[PDB]
Amino acid sequence: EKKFLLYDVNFGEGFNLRRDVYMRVANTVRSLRDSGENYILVLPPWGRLHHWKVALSWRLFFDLESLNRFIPVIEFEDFLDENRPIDQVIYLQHYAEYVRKFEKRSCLPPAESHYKQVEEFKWKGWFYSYEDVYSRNFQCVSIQGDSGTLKDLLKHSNFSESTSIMVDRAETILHEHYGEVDYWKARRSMRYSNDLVDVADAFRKKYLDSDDKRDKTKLVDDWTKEKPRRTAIGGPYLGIHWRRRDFLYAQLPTIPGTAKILQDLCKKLDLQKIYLATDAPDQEVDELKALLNGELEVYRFTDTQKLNDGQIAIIDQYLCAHAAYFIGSYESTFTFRIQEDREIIGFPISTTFNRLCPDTEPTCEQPCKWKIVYSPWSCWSDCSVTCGKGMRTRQRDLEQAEKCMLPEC
Amino acid sequence: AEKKFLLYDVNFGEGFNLRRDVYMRVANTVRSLRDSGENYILVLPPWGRLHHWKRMEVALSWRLFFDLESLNRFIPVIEFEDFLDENRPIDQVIYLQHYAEGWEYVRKFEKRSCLPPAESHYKQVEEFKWKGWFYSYEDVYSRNFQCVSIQGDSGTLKDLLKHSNFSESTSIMVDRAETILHEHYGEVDYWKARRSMRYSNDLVDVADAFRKKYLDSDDKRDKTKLVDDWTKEKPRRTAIGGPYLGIHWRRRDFLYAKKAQLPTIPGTAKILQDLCKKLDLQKIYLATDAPDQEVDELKALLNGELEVYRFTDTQKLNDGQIAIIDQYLCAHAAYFIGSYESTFTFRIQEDREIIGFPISTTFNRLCPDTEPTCEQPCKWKIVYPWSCWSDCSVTCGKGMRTRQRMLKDLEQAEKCMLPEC
Ligand SMILES: *[C@@H]1O[C@H](CO)[C@@H](O)[C@H](O)[C@H]1NC(C)=O
Ligand SMILES: *[C@@H]1O[C@H](CO)[C@@H](O)[C@H](O)[C@H]1NC(C)=O
Repeated sequence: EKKFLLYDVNFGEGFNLRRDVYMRVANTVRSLRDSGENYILVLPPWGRLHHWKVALSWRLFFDLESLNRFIPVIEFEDFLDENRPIDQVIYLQHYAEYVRKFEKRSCLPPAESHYKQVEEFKWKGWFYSYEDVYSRNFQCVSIQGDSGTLKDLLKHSNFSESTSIMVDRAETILHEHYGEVDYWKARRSMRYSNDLVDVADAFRKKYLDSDDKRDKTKLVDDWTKEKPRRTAIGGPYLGIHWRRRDFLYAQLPTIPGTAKILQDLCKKLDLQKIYLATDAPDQEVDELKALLNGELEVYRFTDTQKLNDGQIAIIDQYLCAHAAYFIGSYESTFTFRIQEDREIIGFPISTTFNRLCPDTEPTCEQPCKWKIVYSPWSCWSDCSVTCGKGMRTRQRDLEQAEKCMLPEC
Repeated sequence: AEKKFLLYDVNFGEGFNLRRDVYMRVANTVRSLRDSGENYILVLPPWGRLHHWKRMEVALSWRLFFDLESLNRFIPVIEFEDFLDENRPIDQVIYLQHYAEGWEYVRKFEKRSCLPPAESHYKQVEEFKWKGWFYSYEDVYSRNFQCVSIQGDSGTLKDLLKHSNFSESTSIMVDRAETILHEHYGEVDYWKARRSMRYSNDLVDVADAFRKKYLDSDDKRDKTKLVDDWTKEKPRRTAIGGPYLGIHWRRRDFLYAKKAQLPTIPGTAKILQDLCKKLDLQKIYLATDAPDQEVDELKALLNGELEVYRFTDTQKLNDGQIAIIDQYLCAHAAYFIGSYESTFTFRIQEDREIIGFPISTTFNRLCPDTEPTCEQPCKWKIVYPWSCWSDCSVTCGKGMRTRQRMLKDLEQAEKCMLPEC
């Protein structure tokens, strides 16, 4: 009666969107188990951070014991040690576009490039790069819905003989109860690897004169014992996430524009240290440094010898999340994860939900304050996706949805 | 007339046989460049995975698939790995894209802001250091990167490459090469480029042993002897082929069309049986990736006097080599019938043109069960009123077809929109 949910996401998606998808799928498993079904979530191995650069365990990035407190999880390679083929692949796809529904349908592009039947009950696919993994069955399902809709799909009678089901294009589903208790439980469960935390904490204490005791950012080991608070101070530094490439292809500051913002914030807050999270090339960083007043110092984690890119991103995000004040980039999922981290640490909202303005719009739109939780319309949710076709939703009809169209993956 | 190197790449998610077509576009660019006095040599991009549903492995040499000496007779070529051994940097990447305006149709190009998804594919790390896929090689970088909107052909790309902005670059890589169309589609230089793409002799030997053992077929009795040097090929339509029917049987419709363009399994059985009776053939060479149960079903439906053959000695050959063997075996049939709009089929048709088969035996497409008088492919004959529309420039995403006419509007173009890649 053990059942396994596997999943994957559109190949062109980034690390931080995938982290969001985890929570969608975790909540599906939570619902499944609350309805009496003994489902285990199989964690999909991580791949390349940059598309211009395989099979990495979650334990490199996240603390599995924390994830396990919300739902039972295992690594893909632990799933493989049960020597059971995958019974079913369901490839989610969109309806051409407020109505929750699903149906098995003919495969839209590009599903038939991704899976190939070689025998009656043998379908090949990428399967995270693992040779010798196959599925007994494959189909496409059009779906418009959330974790609850996916629960319903998974309990369909067509799969009642399947103990292992893989849901591809999992980013197709939305959150149920966006910004509410179960959303935040799923997010709170995603504690970073202790090894990453130790690395980041050594950097905080050495370079940023920052530690949990003086910063008032002590967190209990067990995230389920977290209590609400707004008393975090953080370290004596300004955290900035500085995105230079515009993945929406107007919305980002120039290099001088950024220097001005940083200088104003540093004066207003009496800060002399800046922790800069960026992949900007060295000459643009040097330009930015040269434009800053001489008493401000910029820091970056760059002792990255063994660390892969996802680990560095998490370190960057953890360092930003422990700043006294954070300012991030427009519509960036990297930024959104930092905002969530600061919510969990228990920082005042004013220090958290801040976005860099472009040079022409000094009072630009600032991000919605999705606050941790333990009518007029709500804010629109963040997009379900960072490239291609997705949706936002609004709640208070008591629920609404709209397309968000992003550039091609 | 210092040595210059042209590298290129193609949209990920384009397939092997479309890439073979793009080669010819870029080979003709090099041929034009060299005809205009520019000492360019073409660097052959390593091959990736044949299937998008397979584990990417090490980047593969062209010599596994093609005879490099034959390619070299049209233009000078080198393997990427050999280009690397010269410790020559990559000076410039030009990432081709469409005009953001879109569009009558004019040949033109212009440096422009990068359309999606160029920013994901190349990343500046230092002033003169751009990272990118570079065929999966880690230490390879470019000194410069830009996007160029372009509408045109091999000639337009030649012009772009001779622009003064690049005159200090010895090594230029052109990405999204499938963005350019053929110049003079279906004419002499098109066919020279195609004729140059002789298959690896090791693949030819394997295929010929199969022909002789199973298909009662060899070049002497088939009248399909080709001269070793393709530049000495003369026009002839004297090929008769082996005593077998060649069929390329696609099951997945990569156009995801609303109405079926492929026959069913019973539909295919009927077609094969009818053709075998009409042509008095008892042997069928089947080229397909269909799963084994669909093939067994097809076999079971065929009259007991028909024998179906497939190359299945596969376990020291990669998938591209097998596909080439399949194509070569189909190309030596007395009669060939292929699948709608399939680039695999189109390459076979071109093979048969080179071997010198009557056009009737070549330009045949399998009809779906509901349209027994379905549209048949244009007979683009080898060359040594408006034309037909060219085949699409791509197999996924946005491309173009063109149509041409001579004298005594010379050319026109239209968008063709395919499923996403
Ligand atoms: C279940 O199978 C039936 C029979 O093919 C099909 O009509 C139906 O759509 C399938 N439903 C799902 C969700 O698989
Ligand atoms: C040549 O270089 C200049 C430098 O910005 C640019 O404006 C121009 O468009 C370039 N031309 C081409 C076709 O690369």
